[PDB]
Amino acid sequence: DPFTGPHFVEYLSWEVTGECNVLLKCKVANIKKETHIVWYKDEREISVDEKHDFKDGICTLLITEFSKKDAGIYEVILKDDRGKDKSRLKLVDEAFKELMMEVCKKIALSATDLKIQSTAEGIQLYSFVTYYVEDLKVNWSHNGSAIRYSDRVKTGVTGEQIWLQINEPTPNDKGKYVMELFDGKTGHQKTVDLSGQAYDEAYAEFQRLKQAAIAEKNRARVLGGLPDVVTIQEGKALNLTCNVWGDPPPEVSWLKNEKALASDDHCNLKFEAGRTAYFTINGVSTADSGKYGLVVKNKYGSETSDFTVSVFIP
Amino acid sequence: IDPFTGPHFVEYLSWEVTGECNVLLKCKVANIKKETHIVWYKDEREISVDEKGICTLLITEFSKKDAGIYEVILKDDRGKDKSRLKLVDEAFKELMMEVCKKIALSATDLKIQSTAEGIQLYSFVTYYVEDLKVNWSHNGSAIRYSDRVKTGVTGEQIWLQINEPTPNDKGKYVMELFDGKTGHQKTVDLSGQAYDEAYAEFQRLKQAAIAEKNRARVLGGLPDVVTIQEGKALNLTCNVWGDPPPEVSWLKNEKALASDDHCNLKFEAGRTAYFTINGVSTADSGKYGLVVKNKYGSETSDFTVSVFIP
Amino acid sequence: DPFTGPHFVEYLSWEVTGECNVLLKCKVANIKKETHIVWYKDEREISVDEKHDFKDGICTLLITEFSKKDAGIYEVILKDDRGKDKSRLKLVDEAFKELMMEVCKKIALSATDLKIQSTAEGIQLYSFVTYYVEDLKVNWSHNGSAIRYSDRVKTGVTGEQIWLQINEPTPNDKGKYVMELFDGKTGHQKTVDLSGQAYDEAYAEFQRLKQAAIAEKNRARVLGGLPDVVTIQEGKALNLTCNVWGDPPPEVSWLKNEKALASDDHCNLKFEAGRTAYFTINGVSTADSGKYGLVVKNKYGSETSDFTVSVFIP
Amino acid sequence: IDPFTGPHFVEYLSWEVTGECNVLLKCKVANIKKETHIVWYKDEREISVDEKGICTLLITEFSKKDAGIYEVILKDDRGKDKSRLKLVDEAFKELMMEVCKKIALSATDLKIQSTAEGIQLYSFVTYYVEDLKVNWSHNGSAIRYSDRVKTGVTGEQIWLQINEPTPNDKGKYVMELFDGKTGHQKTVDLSGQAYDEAYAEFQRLKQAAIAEKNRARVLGGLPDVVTIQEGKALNLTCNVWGDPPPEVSWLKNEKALASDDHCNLKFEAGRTAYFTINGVSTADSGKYGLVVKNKYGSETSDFTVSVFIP
Repeated sequence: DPFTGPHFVEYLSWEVTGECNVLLKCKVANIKKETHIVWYKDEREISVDEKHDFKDGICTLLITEFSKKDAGIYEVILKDDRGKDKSRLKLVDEAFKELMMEVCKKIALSATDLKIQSTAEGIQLYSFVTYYVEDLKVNWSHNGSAIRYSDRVKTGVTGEQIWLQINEPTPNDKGKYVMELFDGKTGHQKTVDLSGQAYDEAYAEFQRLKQAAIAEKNRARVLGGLPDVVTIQEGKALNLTCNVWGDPPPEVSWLKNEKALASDDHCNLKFEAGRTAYFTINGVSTADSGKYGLVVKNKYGSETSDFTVSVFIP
Repeated sequence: IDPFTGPHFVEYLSWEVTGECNVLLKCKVANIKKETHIVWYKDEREISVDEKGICTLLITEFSKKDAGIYEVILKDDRGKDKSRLKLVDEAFKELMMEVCKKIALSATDLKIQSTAEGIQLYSFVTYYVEDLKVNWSHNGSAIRYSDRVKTGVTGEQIWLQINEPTPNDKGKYVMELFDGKTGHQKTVDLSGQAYDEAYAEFQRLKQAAIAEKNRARVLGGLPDVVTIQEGKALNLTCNVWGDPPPEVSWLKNEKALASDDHCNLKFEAGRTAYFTINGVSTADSGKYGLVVKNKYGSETSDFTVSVFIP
Repeated sequence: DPFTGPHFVEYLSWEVTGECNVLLKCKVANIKKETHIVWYKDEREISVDEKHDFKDGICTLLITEFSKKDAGIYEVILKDDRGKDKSRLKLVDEAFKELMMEVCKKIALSATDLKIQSTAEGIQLYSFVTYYVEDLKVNWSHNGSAIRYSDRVKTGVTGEQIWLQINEPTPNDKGKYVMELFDGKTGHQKTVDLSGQAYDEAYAEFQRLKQAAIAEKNRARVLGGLPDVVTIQEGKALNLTCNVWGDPPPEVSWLKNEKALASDDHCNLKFEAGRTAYFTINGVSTADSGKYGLVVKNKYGSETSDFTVSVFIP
Repeated sequence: IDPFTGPHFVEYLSWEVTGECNVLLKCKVANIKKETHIVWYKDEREISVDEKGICTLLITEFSKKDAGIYEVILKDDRGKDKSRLKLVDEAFKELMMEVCKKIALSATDLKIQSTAEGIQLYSFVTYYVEDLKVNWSHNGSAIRYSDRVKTGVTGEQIWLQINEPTPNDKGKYVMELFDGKTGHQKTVDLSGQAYDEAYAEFQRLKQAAIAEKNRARVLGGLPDVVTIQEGKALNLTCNVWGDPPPEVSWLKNEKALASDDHCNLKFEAGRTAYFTINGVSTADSGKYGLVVKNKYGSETSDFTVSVFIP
């Protein structure tokens, strides 16, 4: 401590870390309480937090989600009534390029071996990265050739997932699959073989999923509009309405007290477009009380809707 | 008695008109034995009383059908005797006008009555009208019967229907009952204070009937309480009616509630209200109310949505 | 037809028939319409129906449920203004006795072979008669000896059923069983052998019935007092009460929304004497809505009671 | 400024009483530099304002605790200077009575107020009472404070509570505020038309409070609608309350219904009503009603039994 004014001991630098963040660093010395430590991106100040505290000895600032944005010129400016010292560190063309391709190695190294997983769309080829795409151009090889990209087989990425998909796989689609993660200078590969065993077993649950999923879409279904209990004064009239759906249009059927129920002039059921069932009583008498159910069903499934008309005599 | 000399007819078949215009066939028989038969005959065909000088036959609600020849025959093993009461043509034309005499000669004083439709004159015959001549005259003049002024007679009662009465319908109406060459009649003067009240009322019942027939009523379709589990959708409806067609509004807890996109109310062609919550939350539970009204009156239909959480 | 006055052609007599009724009869001749046919028991007139009709030729009157009551002196009296004829037929001591023992033969002849049937009380020995006991004294033989009557083995009759019962049968009770129907002069027998096969199989369903019937008596049981749905304004308090029973006293358990429910200060359950469960909410809040169940159970059985507190906010 | 001559105190620590009885510690400093420190001290211990000739320290809700010795020290590298404001013993006995002077000298005119419990006199001090001498005198006489006549002071407010007032409590009350050798007081005459209204009301609130506390209320236990299937048995209950204990009755559809053996009502110890249908038929469904009432008031609890057939 003098005075002559604070000063750096180590100048600005960068390293990569853990979840592939760029951490900047520098050591500083000769630091009064009342000293100022302030960072700047492109002369525009980074207004994170307090510039009225410090001790020793290292000074960091962490860049997150790092990418082309966090490029440009960074500087840490130490000051206080005694003096000022700048340490400037510059991240642009051919400085930055060195950095990007430097993150990716670390990204690329965290790339869980290629694994096989099927979905209702096809079979799918994914590897995990810890963690994340950027300027890490990406490529795939089926048996030593590029892959012609289509609507049946696509590539893509998702958060920390790198995937190849394969809608409507078939035997022609078995073979050797490889990943080319390209940082800028180097390349990196990871592989897997979609064949026999594994495959027969993926195309297995694939089929499963699709059949079940086609099914869980057009199964008949009561959408809503009945209550669970209605309670009505004897003699009054009653209108319930209930929307259904299915594809094919469904067959509705009514049930009072667990046996079938006939439409009729006094207890009239309608059905329409295969969209709307219409329960209706032109004067609820005690004998019209009990427990009703509506039951839609088509080829992919059934489903019922259960209500209770209880009645009181005024 | 004594064999022989067959049971005699001391007096032959004569009649009379007794009580509520019942005809009585009378006769006085003698020398009867408990082994004697008493049969009655209308136009050669057996009429049975109970089980066969006090023999009688009662004719109820006398008419043109009860006409024909009557005989009451008396016979056993000792002797047979016949009497006849012949009733066709002239001898019957005098029976009708005599059963009528008794009729006309007994009907309450004309009375006035207002109906929802008009003004009514009427008399009660403690008897029957079958083919009795009707005379309704207005001010000493035959009444022009139209689609406004009808006369008639319905079960025990005669009348004159004066639909939509003006004061022009005011005056001395007559009701002549005509039985042969005889005329017993009943008059009554529609004027002044009598009418002041009659017409007075008649209007009340009219205006009032107009209303109890167009005041917007709520027809039917709503429950009194629905219970639904949180999250499902509810679909009540309810037909209304009025003339002029009513205007509807709703309320959720005594406070007027307007339609949204979530709890939707509609109302089409003025005869149906659709109430439609769309994913009933607890918030949507409550005491709802549907009020229709028009110029003639109003009405509210209430229900309560309750909800449990599953 | 004269006249000299009606008269009998055959005098009063009796025969037995079908469902062992005594029918009386007689032929009559010379009958005007207006004639009188009237029957009398002990000079006291039988006032059945019309005495002002007749033709030819037979005249009957049927005694039903026949027994010691319908004894005494019967007479048919024809009259009308011409004359009178009586035919008298007398049914007392040694006339009647002849009749009683005469019905029974016909009763006894209709006696469906002895059959084996077990109940929850024991095994039971019954034969059917078409149809009915009276002065037909009845007796039983187990292996050629009278049967000592007790509280474990009783005799009896029921409408048209003649039975021997056998509470708590055991092997000592197998053997030859025979029926002695005794009219007055003769005797009649019908038999069956409670042994091996049949028996092992009766004592079978016997055991069944008793176990199941002991059970269907002390199984726990909700007797009543809950509704199926209650609907209450938010904030209000709620008292439900529900009586149960079992022997042994039962264990009650509550369930809200299909999992267990804890008594507590705000949702307090009691139970008492093993007779009365006590559901209670000191301010029903929406979160107290849902579907509850009460479930009593002891060693012989379970049983639940299901209700729903739905709530509306004023 | 200019090295050296350390930042000087032109005027030493003096005080004043400003605003809502806040005390101000004043001083006039000179020759300060932006590199100068300004620390405040109460009894040798650091008090921190914000972040260290206009220096000030605010004392909120002044009391006996804010007592002790004060110092405000000025120092940098050029020179250090101290001032002291000593506050213990006599010098502090004059601060209390001066903060009090400002207090007493500003309170609204006595006002009168009726509570459900009695009659209230009160004044609002736009300030604070900590240890301020209270003088309530009734007719120029010290008031005998008992279990009926309390004095006191609650947050910003002074008062005199006259429970169950008679006219004997009528007269010229005094409220002397005593700050040292000074006395500012407030009088007010409880008599005549002022009292006529005050007491007037006080009773209303009393009688009325008696009632809203014993009128038979229905406590809780009944549903608003029960639904049960035909034939099962129903067991509602409901605790009530009142003083004198209420009498209960029931109704089934606006018509008073009496207990039977089938649909049984009981009511024991006057705090619980048991309603108990025993095999609910359709006939037993309906709109039931439980009415309790006593001399102070009444209440009804409604519910509806509805039934379906299974």
